[PDB]
Amino acid sequence: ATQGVFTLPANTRFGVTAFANSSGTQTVNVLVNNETAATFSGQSTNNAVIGTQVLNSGSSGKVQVQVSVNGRPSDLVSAQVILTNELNFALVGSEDGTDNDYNDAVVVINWPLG
Ligand SMILES: *C(=O)C[C@@H]1O[C@@H](C)[C@@H](O)[C@@H](O)[C@@H]1O
Ligand SMILES: [Ca+2]
Ligand SMILES: [Ca+2]
Repeated sequence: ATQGVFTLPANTRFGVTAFANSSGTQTVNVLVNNETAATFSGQSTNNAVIGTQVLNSGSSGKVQVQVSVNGRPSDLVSAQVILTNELNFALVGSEDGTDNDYNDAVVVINWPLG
């Protein structure tokens, strides 16, 4: 199944934040309505924040997260969780190698803001 794709309510601000846990340099792209809206790159084996950004979900609300390492697309896992019928997390893990810890780049999307 498709992973890393989330339908947010339209014209809603959301945060996106990436963490790195790999020897490979992680590149994270965030697409709103299939248009690159933010990109983060960095390397860490200690969960360093490699980027954080506030975005608007636009007319569509379609947000997609992509992860690659030196150009090679990582395998993604994702899900959305809603707490007390209000607070939204869209979560992404990624695997760039063979050990399958799926933390090589970790991306957290959250809304509402403000
Ligand atoms: C490359 O060595 C693989 C890679 O980096 C490791 C340090 C570890 O984070 C592993 O999960 C990652 O796939
Ligand atoms: Ca890994
Ligand atoms: Ca890792």
